[PDB]
Amino acid sequence: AVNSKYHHSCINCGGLNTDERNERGLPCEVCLPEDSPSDIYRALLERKTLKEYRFYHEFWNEYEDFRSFFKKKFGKDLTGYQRLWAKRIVQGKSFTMVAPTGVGKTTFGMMTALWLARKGKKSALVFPTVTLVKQTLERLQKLADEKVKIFGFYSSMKKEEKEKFEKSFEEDDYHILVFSTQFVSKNREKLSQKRFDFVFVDDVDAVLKASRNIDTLLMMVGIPEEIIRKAFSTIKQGKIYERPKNLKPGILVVSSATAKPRGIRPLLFRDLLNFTVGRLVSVARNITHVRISSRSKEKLVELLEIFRDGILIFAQTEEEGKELYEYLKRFKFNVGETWSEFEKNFEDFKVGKINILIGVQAYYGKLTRGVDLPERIKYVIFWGTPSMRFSLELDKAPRFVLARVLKEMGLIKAQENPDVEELRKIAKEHLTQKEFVEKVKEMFRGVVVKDEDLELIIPDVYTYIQASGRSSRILNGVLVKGVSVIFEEDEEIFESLKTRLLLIAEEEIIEEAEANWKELVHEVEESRRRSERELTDTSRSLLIIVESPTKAETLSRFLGRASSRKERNIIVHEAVTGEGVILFTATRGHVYDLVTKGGIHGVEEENGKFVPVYNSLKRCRDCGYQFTEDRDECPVCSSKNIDDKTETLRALREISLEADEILVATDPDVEGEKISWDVTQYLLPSTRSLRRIEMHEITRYGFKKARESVRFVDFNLVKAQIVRRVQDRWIGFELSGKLQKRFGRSNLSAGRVQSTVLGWIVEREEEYKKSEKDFTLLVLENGVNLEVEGKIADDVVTVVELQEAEEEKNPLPPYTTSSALSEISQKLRLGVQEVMDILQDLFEKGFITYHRTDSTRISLEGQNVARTYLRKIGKEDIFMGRSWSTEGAHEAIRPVKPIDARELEEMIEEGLIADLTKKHLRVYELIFNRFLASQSAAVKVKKQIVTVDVDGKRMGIEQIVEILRDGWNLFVPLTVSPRFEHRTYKIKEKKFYKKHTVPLFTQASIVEEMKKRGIGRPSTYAKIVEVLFRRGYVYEDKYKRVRPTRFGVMVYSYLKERYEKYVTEETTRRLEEIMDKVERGEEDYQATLRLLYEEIKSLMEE
Ligand SMILES: [Zn+2]
Ligand SMILES: [Zn+2]
Ligand SMILES: [Zn+2]
Repeated sequence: AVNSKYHHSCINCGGLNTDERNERGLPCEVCLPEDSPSDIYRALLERKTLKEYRFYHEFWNEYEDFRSFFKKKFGKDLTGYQRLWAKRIVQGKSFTMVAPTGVGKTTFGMMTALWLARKGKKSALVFPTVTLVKQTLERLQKLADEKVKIFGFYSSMKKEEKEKFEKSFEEDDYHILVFSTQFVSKNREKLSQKRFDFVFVDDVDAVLKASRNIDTLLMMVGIPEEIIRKAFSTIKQGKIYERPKNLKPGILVVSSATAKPRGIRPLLFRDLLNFTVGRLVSVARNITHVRISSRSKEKLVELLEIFRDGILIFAQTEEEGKELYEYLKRFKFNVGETWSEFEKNFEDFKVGKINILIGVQAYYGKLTRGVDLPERIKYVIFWGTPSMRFSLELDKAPRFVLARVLKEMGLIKAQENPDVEELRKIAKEHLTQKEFVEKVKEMFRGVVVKDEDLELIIPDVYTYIQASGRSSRILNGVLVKGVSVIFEEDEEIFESLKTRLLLIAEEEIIEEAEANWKELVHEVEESRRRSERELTDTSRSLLIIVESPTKAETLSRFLGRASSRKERNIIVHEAVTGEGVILFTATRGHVYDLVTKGGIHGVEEENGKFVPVYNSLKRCRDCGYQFTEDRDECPVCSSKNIDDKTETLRALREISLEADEILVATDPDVEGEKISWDVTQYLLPSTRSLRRIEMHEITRYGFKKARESVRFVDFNLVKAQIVRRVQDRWIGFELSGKLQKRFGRSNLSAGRVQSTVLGWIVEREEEYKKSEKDFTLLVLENGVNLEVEGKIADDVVTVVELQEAEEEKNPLPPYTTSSALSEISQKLRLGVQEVMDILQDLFEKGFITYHRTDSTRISLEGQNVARTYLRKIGKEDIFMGRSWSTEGAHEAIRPVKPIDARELEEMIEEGLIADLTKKHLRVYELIFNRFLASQSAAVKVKKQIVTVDVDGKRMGIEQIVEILRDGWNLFVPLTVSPRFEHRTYKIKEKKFYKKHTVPLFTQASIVEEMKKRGIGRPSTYAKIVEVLFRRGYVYEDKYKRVRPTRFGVMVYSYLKERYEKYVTEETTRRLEEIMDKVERGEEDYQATLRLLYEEIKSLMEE
């Protein structure tokens, strides 16, 4: 712990508790004075302070009973899925049953109904077919005791049972009633007027077949049609509705929606039961993609001879499908078809009568609405790459083509016009067909331009992912293996497909050389027969907490958002994986912050040591003002519409009860570690299993490598965070007051570093006017311009000495935060803050590595990315992998996937991935090129050193002329220059001036400088500059240089004259150094706090 207080963190009284206690899962000292109590419930009860902890006691107990019961009555222990479901059931919550292929939902429904009836609760079990009713009642009756009233109703019911069921359902206080969906639809009013505690729906689609059934099931727990209609109007509007707080409904549990949840009705579940009926989208895949270079039917024969059984062939059209069908029929392969005898051959393949199924992209994917058995399909063969093809003529041209062409050429800026209208608008301004197709082949990167027959081929990656996916799912708890083979000869098509497959599914496609058919086939078959065996289940449920919604979005993009429980302030998404369930949600910022109320500006002091005091953050959703103090309205605009992180915290504590294991996934810096602790400490009394993962990339790889590096919270980082926060708080408050009493305004000083930097700017203005040395620029004939000492007047430049030399130039190291901010904000007309934001969205959308790094280090994986990209662009002979550094916390800012900017633009305009402005693309382009340059070979250049005489003065100038050998200059342009000859160059024009030796600052220059002096950190740079701007201390001029204003000069003059100690560069650097030492556990937390306090105490007297 870090010895600090959190205002609502008591598990039992709901009030203030210390970090150190929550860490041990204890209630506050008020609730329980004892140091180390033996049993928490017992001790709370003894002292009569037992309040909310009861809830948890009763929870755990009432669960462990269930489990026990389940383990007794049934074979063995609960599976992870059923465990999560159980834990949700004792809370009385309603939900969808998201799970893979038949994990046993009916078993859980049965044992739930049994365990409930054991107390006295009445439940209902609904099934689509009338046979499932029979079977379920069968299985029920033999395991249920005499105390359980069991009835049934279906098609082939009797002549006195049909009425028996009705009278008993009318009066006789039943326990468990098993019936069809038909009965629900038919006897709506009868059920609607009855109240069930548990309702289990096996097939949601059958019951969602009618709109009345929604209101029926809703009225089967005790909800009037008034709330239903009100909620209906609200969902007809387009926003959310809220349930009356005075409602207690039963437990409705349903399975996953097969078809898309079409209609307006299901939204009533979102408001009355707080659960969304989702569909089962599983992205869990174990597929190996191999590519063969030639469409030779001999290769296909050999392959089929290896695979032998359960093969699925896909053809471009039906013509080549039939052709291949005939060729294989002749060669004595047991084969079937989809276009002629669909069902026959399909089910004959399902049984085993057929070894090879040949279909089309259009026939199979639209007629397989029947079954699609996964335990049979091992191999998928693609006879050509699935793709959409367009025509490249003046006519027959789509929208996006003419769009990307004209927008870049001349006609379009950013606009949308009717297609044929656009054709008729370019029908006059274009030149030729040749020039058109050339513009297409030059502009469009990432696709295939068949200029031969005038065609554009775009590989359909989605279709490939689906079709390939048909060979690998989860069966009997086992993620079985599958091989996907592609027969493609055109290198452009294959490369396109591979890039977009890496972009969406992050899956690699290998070559026939690096693939052993025997081994692969073996893995496939063996995993199959491993799934055939009797299952033992080790699936666990997992909760993952991150801080920003964007991370959660892109996480849901590769984990798959099946369903989403809305829990107070937050929206927890759930996904199915091969290792179990996986829940993830976003905090939306920080949770706790330093209080302003008491002590020394929030920091209290007891027993010689300092104790930080935090309270939950509140953000007005209207004006945007943030605060810590507990108020009902916004302290500024007096509005009640606020966001309260305490609600978020409570919600998290609620979710943490379902999950077996929890992982906090905040950014890998001090800030993130602080947040992670604020959360883990709060949750720790509730859940025993809490750990930390640091994701440097937001991709499947970043996540996997994060989980391999799981750990507990590092308290030195928390301590560091705290120390800096306290310095900014104390120094900021004191200096800001001292300025309140001098310049009127209230808030002015955010800290010490800010002031230091401002000093740099202010005094830079003074040492800029003194560097004013007179100069003169000379435009030369048959050459470039030349810069020489002022006041020249001979109009004749002579050449005296002239020599040349070859040199090998290494590239610049990869971007760090300072470097990135500087160069990117310089090359673009953007501020460092804008750049920083773009970087943040870039990392959080899983496109680059962590954007806050002070290391240039690069791993084998990064070098690997560079390597594969160079091998993709052909120039792989210029690859030179460089680690760049061994001393490194994280890597440098680099791309995560070998995809350049142009390809990204292509995928964006196409619609694969979205949400990237032009600026995002440009910044990414800079990062990418810098990284590859850093991974490219050294450029060998020839430069010359020309000594020229100008009016009695010898001046030498060195310039690059020839690039004798390429390297990294392909990504980062290396400027050449016209040669000087040993003659006499005459001056054309003399532009006299006096530009200063020591120039002014720019934002880039400032970041560079404070990096160069040891002031600030990667997370603070841009924020610092922006703050300087927002406080009016500084402005930008014509050529965008940073200049101090009146106010800034006044402020730094005052501060330097009076408080020179707390603004001096030496002091700031010494403090940065010492705190950075605290971060590494080298300097003492409490001691540096003592120091800061001791200088503050001195300041509070001036
Ligand atoms: Zn501790
Ligand atoms: Zn308490
Ligand atoms: Zn407000």
